[PDB]
Amino acid sequence: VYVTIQGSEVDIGGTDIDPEFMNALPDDIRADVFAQHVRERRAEARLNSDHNVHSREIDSDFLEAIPEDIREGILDTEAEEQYFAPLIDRAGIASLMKSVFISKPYIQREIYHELFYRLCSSKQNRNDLMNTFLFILSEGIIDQHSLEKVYNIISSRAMGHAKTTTVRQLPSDCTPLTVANQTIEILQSLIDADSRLKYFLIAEHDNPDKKLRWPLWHLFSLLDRKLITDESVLMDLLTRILQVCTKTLAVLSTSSNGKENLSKKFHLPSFDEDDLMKILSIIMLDSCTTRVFQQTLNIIYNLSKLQGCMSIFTKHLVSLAISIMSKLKSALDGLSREVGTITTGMEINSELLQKFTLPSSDQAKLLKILTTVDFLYTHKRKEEERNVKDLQSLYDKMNGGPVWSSLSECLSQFEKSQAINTSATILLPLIESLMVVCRRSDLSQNRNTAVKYEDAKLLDFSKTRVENLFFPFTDAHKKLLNQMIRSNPKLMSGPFALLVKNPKVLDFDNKRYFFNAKLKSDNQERPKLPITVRREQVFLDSYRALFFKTNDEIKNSKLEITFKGESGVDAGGVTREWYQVLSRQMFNPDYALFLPVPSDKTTFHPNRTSGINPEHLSFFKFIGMIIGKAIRDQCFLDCHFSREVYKNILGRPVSLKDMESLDPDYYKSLVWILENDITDIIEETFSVETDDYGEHKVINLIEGGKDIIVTEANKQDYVKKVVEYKLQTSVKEQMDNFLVGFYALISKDLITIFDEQELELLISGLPDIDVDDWKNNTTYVNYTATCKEVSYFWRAVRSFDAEERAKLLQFVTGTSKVPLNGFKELSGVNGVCKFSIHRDFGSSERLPSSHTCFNQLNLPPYESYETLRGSLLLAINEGHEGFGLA
Repeated sequence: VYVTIQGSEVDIGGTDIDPEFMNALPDDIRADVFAQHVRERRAEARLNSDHNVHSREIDSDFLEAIPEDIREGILDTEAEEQYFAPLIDRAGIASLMKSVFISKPYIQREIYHELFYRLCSSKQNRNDLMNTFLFILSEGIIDQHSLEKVYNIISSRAMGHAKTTTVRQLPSDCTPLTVANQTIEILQSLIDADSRLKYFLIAEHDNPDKKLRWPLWHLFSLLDRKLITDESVLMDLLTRILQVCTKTLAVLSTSSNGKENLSKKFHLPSFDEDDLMKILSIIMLDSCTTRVFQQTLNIIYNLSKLQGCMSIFTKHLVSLAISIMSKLKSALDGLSREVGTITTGMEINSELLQKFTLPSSDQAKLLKILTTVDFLYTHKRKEEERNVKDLQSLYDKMNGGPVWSSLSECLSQFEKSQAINTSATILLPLIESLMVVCRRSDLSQNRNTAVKYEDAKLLDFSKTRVENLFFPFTDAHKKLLNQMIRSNPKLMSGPFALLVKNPKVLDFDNKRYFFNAKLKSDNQERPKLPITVRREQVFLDSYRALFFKTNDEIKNSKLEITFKGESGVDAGGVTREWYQVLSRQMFNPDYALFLPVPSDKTTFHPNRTSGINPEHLSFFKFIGMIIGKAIRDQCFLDCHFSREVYKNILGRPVSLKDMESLDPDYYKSLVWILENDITDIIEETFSVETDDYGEHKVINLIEGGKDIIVTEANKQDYVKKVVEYKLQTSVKEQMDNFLVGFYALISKDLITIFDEQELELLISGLPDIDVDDWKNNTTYVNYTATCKEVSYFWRAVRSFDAEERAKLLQFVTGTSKVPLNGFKELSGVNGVCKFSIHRDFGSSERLPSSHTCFNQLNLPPYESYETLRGSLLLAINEGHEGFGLA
């Protein structure tokens, strides 16, 4: 029956106004908007005849009890329509308005602000203050000769004589700049502190220009004056004004939808092409700071909420960027040449480096344009309403392909130069520009290709589109992007935040550092949770000590343990030995919660019947969160788990190569089932024999596991499931608490960034290798140690860093570490083996492989050191769909 207007109660049933279009307001704009209608239609009831009864003077009940502001808004205004009347005459305003020519410091200006505010509450003065301000801003500050003209038109009116005389001179220090600064400060203060000036600005006034009709366009002419657009202080306030006068202009249109009296009554302004272009021009101004940029973005969004604006804004942005992108192509090309001929000692011509460093460069302009498009098609759209396909279209019409290719060519030169100014950061605003073109993209399953090899070094991104630019580019400039993050690691918390979506590119060391600070360093002030273990009881002496304690406090509290095994709590190797060997007892076969992996005794594994342990649930959860503490806190708990374990730790589908070192004969048969020897000759029903103390019930792996048979057609799925079961469902649920203990310690969303070998080298201290020990504790199959590809293959080994070589070792040794003595104790599946470089020509130019089941390795004879290097790097790094899967 009633509708609340700022908190009051009026029976709208007995009122003309429809609330459905008012409720949309946040109960704030409703107050003033209602008052506008109240007073206008009350005057209509006063003068215009033939009125209906719904209004009824909106009742005395809603005049005497309606908020006093509205009462005074109607009554006092009604009493003053023809006692709180205008304080000063019109000429007073002129005399007062001369203050703006009295250039003064701050503080002194405040008195003017409160006085001018108090001069409101009077349609006479308010409509006089605004006009005078617009007069000064639009017809006085252009020449300092027009300033004198308006000053004489102002001072003359202060005396009542609107006749002009006396040629009054200015203080001779007053500059259009100072008048503008003071006037805009005052205007902003009024618009912000007091309402009812917004509506005056937007609403038509009726004394085709549109200026005399709409006050707002007086401020839009300020956006084409070099006097204004060359100052970062006047632009800031001139944009803070429009960010408010535009917000309201948007809300009204949205709320109306149906009944739009305001659109039909105030005649809400209509924006043409040029008007929106003036607003957009701000982002291309040299004076556009970060603040001016945010306010301009808000103004753009608000105007976009209007009709016929979105398309205009998009078209203008596209044209702007296309205009810009021609200069960037030229500026980059000159740089690409210069950087290639800088040799040593010399530096880039400062003029060519000044077009990439100054805050008013084009790269910043391109970044601002692209950030504006992102804002437009992202700001408050819920991530599902986004027409990212349409968004990409916009980026495709910019023909920025050349710029991206020039950028790639430019970056390649830095990677291959000895320069002082190399400092690719100068192109950082350009690199981040590419990361706005792709931030909202899908970038999913385009990474999942692999197989490809050393097809880069000539890629042109001229027409690669937007969905096929991220990965090809980042992959290409991996080294440069990793060297840029190693100096400013905050790039990952900002411009390079998008790189989280291509973790394959982030090297290990940067990955580790990003991981720790984000997660670990956040938690400090850790309390004490000591535990007193024995040096032999160790595992149980710790576990049973807590055995049910809070999963949060345990990790968020320091472990100052005072263990009885020896003397000491920390500070001297006593606490780290606890961490060091605790998991050594978790593997303890007596507990039977782990298994020396069938391949290697050195390597452990949860054990197919890991739950067989009388106490397994609280013995794995221990293991899980134990790793988390060490990983979070520090040190290592050396194990070897298994590749699928890490994959399961990262919740990712597993490979078959795992079976190679998990059950050799099983793999030789499972591989035999997939290929090698399968013509339904393997036969045997589907599903996997489900051991129960020797009782094989061959559970239906899939619903109809036994129902299906292992035939040539179904061989692939059968083996996939068997390996999956033997690798995951063999331990199925028992690992779950192992995952909860860890995942509670180290959240999954900050482990997904790592991958397999990286996670291991994190968990286990990164190893170091001896090349010479990789020359004697080795085996050269069908290949001389200096035949051709083997030699510069050793060169490739040399050129790799620790993180890469450890993978190379882990690409032949299964899951890392060195068996001591210099590889001589090559602990194969039987327990003794030797590194084996099997030629295995097999399309000698294709990617290599290996079988750590035998400490084996495949070396397709390539021809080129570069191609071999690339294939080797891809393979060792690769963990999915290459070395992983099949």
